[PDB]
Amino acid sequence: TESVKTTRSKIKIKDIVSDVVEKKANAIKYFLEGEEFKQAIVFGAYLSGSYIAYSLLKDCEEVIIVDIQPHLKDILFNDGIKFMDLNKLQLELRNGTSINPDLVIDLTGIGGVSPDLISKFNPKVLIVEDPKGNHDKGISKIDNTDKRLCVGAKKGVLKTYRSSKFSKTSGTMTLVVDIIMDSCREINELDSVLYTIPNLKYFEGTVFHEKNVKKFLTELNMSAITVSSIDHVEYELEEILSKNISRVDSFVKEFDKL
Amino acid sequence: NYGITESVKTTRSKIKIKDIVSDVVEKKANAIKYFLEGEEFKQAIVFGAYLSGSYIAYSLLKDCEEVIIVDIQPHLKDILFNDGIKFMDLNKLQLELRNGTSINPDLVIDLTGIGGVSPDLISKFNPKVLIVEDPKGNHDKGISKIDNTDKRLCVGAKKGVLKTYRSSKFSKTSGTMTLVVDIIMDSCREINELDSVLYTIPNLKYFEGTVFHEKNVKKFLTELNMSAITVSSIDHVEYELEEILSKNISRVDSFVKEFDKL
Amino acid sequence: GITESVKTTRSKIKIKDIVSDVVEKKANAIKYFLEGEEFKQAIVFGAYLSGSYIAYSLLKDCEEVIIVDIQPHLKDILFNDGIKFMDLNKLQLELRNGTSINPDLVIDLTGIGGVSPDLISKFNPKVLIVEDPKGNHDKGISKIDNTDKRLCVGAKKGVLKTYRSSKFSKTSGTMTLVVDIIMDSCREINELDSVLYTIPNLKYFEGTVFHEKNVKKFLTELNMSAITVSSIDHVEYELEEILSKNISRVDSFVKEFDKL
Amino acid sequence: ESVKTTRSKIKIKDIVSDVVEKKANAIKYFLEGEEFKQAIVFGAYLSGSYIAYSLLKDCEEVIIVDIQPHLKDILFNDGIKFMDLNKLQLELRNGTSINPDLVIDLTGIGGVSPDLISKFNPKVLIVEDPKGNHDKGISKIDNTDKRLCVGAKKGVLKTYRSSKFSKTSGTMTLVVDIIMDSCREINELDSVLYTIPNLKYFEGTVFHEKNVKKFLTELNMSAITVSSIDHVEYELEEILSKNISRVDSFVKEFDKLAA
Ligand SMILES: Nc1ncnc2c1ncn2[C@@H]1O[C@H](CSCC[C@H](N)C(=O)O)[C@@H](O)[C@H]1O
Ligand SMILES: Nc1ncnc2c1ncn2[C@@H]1O[C@H](CSCC[C@H](N)C(=O)O)[C@@H](O)[C@H]1O
Ligand SMILES: Nc1ncnc2c1ncn2[C@@H]1O[C@H](CSCC[C@H](N)C(=O)O)[C@@H](O)[C@H]1O
Ligand SMILES: Nc1ncnc2c1ncn2[C@@H]1O[C@H](CSCC[C@H](N)C(=O)O)[C@@H](O)[C@H]1O
Ligand code: NA
Repeated sequence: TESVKTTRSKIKIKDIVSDVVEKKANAIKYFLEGEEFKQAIVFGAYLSGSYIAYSLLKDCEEVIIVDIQPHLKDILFNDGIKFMDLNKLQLELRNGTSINPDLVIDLTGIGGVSPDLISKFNPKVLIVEDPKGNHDKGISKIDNTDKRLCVGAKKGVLKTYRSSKFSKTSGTMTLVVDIIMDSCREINELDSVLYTIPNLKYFEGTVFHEKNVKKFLTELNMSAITVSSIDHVEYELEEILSKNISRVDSFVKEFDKL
Repeated sequence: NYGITESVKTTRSKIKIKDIVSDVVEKKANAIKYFLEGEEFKQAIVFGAYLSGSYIAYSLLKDCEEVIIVDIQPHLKDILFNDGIKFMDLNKLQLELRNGTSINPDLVIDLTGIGGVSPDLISKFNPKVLIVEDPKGNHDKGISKIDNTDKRLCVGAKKGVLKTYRSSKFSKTSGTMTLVVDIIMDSCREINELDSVLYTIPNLKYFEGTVFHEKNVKKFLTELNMSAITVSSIDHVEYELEEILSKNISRVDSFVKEFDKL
Repeated sequence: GITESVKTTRSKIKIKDIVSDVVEKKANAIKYFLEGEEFKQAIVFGAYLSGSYIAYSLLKDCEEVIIVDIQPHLKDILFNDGIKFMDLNKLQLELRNGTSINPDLVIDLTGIGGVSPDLISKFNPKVLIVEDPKGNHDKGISKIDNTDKRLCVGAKKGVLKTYRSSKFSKTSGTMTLVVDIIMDSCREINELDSVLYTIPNLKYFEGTVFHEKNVKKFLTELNMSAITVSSIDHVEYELEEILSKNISRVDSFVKEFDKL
Repeated sequence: ESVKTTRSKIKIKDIVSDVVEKKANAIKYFLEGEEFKQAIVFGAYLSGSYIAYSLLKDCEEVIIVDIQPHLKDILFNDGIKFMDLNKLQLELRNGTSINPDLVIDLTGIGGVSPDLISKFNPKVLIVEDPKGNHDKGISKIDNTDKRLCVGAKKGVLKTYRSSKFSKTSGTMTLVVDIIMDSCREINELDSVLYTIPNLKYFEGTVFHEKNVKKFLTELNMSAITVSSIDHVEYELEEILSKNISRVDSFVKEFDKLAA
């Protein structure tokens, strides 16, 4: 009825994803200190990998994205980035001399790249993304980030957290879901709000089970939250979401190896 | 049953959104049944087909000779699943009340909530029993001001107010879909704290959009036919996933509070 | 704090200020419901915690205001000599054996396990107000509650209800609402950047009032900051804003119970 | 038909005890039974006292160092030698009695300087990381990594609450957070009318009033008081125990090939 207002946030799921991936890319940029590289290899195209690889094009002569899933070539939006499936990278490493990266970035996280494969490189810089967020015994047990930091003259660990808030992982998707969930809880406590609905679904399923990157990108193109209320809440909805997005802090911690 | 790799498990809850909706609607229908104490009626009029109205009207067929659902939205006739229930849009009800003699209900149930039926329309009836659903959940100044439940309780020899809350939990309204959303949201919060869980996703969307803007009841019913929650974790969580959701569904308590009058 | 790198900030808002705001809202809700009517004799059951101020607020329009409490030591919580204090035993004996008790205004603030509908039924006042101890829905609490059974006399009847708008509270009790405001405020303050920890200055207040039977000590315990925060950056503004916003959410009103 | 008042059997001191014991066991596990001639622990409050006591078994001499002389009162074993910071610094410059093989820094934020730590050459150095979950302000003032500047074997003592948010690893903070989270859950139990934690600014008693005895008395109180219609004793203790069990303390070895 006209007694109740329906408000869809201006902030879309893709905007939250964008903000998180840009923070991760800037954390890497800052850590690299403008160094130029002949060949950068980034493992893991989903979800921040695509933009991170794009961000390296400026200072890297060649940027290669490596993924175990060949269909993830569809998540790359720049033809300047070379895509290689994991099997073709492993074959080229053994049979050729074209793979000799000076910059290696592992964004695979839990159950990802093996320290054995990383050990085959001798880069100037190695960055490994730490998938751990706040403390969880099970996640900490399966994590092997420290074992992956086994090569490179300069080593760094990319860490991403939500300041003053709890998140189980540093994964782009998890952080976006957590921002939306925390925002809903606070929005629901605003005076006059009847209900608050997050626009969420199992996005990872669209990418990895349905193998449909286009459909996944379409799914991100929608308001993060829908609110039903008696009073106007547009500024409040924006204040809460924006504050939760601003809490994301990404940085590369240098791992000293003398 | 896996995620990005085989090191992570993806678990979809066995409980679907429709199962939660069903549990809530059934509690509201049982609260009305209990209040009516088996009384038989010649003509029952239920205002508001979405969301619990459809099942509530169906539940009255046993003791009511004629059951009529009234809705301001004509397309909501599509949410009725029993041909025994008569549907009338609000305009047809108003005109037949003013110009005919076929509308004289002995049982009136108002489930419209906020911005719904007017006390003026309710005042045109002289039923044996009047039940008005209170849309208010936990206290909210804004919601309490627009609410006029007490003004709608203006006719009937026996009067009752249908109230629905989540025991020891916070909900802004008693609306079926608000309660379902809140059960899922609170369940996600708790599931996320289970050891080894990476993330928890509630399968939610603006369901009111499908029903009132797209005017698609079939699509809405299809949207309810899916897992309430999807969890990404390192260890098995199936047991906890169903237990947490079930515990939250069980907190729903619906009852008709009798409004004393002569 | 432990070093000069950490700041310790005590809220300017004291526990007593929160109590004051809540009791005043309950008294104003009753005032607006009474619509300026004058009474010869008002009887208020339950001195702790809002009862004392509510009885004081009735002095303007009531010739005689009597506070009745089952605990005789609660005469100490009254701050105005104009209010008559009567223990429950004397009231019950006076009702049965005398003619001095015939109130035109009766207010029951005892809540759960309080005054019986049988005692209320002995009065024939112009106005009866019963405080509803229920806050948000709880099956266990709704089962023991008998507010509706207590609203059995009076030409005009009302139920005093108190909630925190958009927040969760199990009861409408003054001290519980204060505790809940402080607890919710701590949770939000802890999430401010640079905060190390947030401590609510709370204790078992009823122990002082009802077990130690020391009203003065209890009043001293309320005379202290509601929250203490340890942080790296200044948080004074946010600390007061969060607490003030939570206090503002308290809403008290008397719902008239129609009886033609 | 009656309102019940229940005080938790678990006292604030029991929660403090459980946290300090986890920190001491994390250090024990990391030391792998190694024996030391002289251990120096910086920071007596709050876990320092018990940690120093726990080192007595494998260390010939255990010394607690604190910038506050009145903190000698928090030591419960006469076998631990107390030294104020000025007396340690004096003995380092003018004497030869201070040459620890085990150094443990538990001072946290605004504590011991890396310059003082650099004066030692121990077999093992352990620095407690005061950071809990991420906070920009706390991360900026923290200098734990700069303090890991000596020792053949280096470790960082980390303490968190599994699946729960805490701003620091400080014993006090963790106890407060366990009680606060427990109250929040207890309040949602059916029939509960109210839940009150017994909390106050304990640090003020120790550092401003300089009264360790009064502080210890303040910990000897039930953590929570609950008012309810139904019995909740079992659930009260279960929620508190489950929150205490979430505390996880461990020493993460800080690899340094040169040392
Ligand atoms: N061994 C391997 N080599 C290359 N890519 C891998 C891999 N194992 C997993 N991947 C890929 O790495 C990604 C894991 S998901 C990583 C999420 C990312 N850290 C973020 O925050 O957005 C997926 O694209 C997956 O297909
Ligand atoms: N004046 C009126 N007369 C009849 N139906 C109305 C109305 N105003 C609104 N409605 C209908 O009443 C419903 C309002 S939504 C009610 C939600 C319901 N109480 C529940 O808990 O599920 C919608 O079906 C709407 O179309
Ligand atoms: N039968 C009875 N008659 C009179 N006073 C009673 C009573 N039973 C309990 N009391 C008193 O009533 C108070 C109950 S506590 C009431 C709290 C109050 N509603 C508030 O919000 O502040 C106590 O003072 C208690 O001693
Ligand atoms: N430079 C210094 N040298 C020695 N002790 C210090 C110091 N600076 C602070 N301290 C002491 O170190 C302690 C800081 S509080 C440390 C809390 C502890 N990590 C816990 O979790 O319980 C206090 O006892 C303080 O007096
Ligand atoms: Na591990």
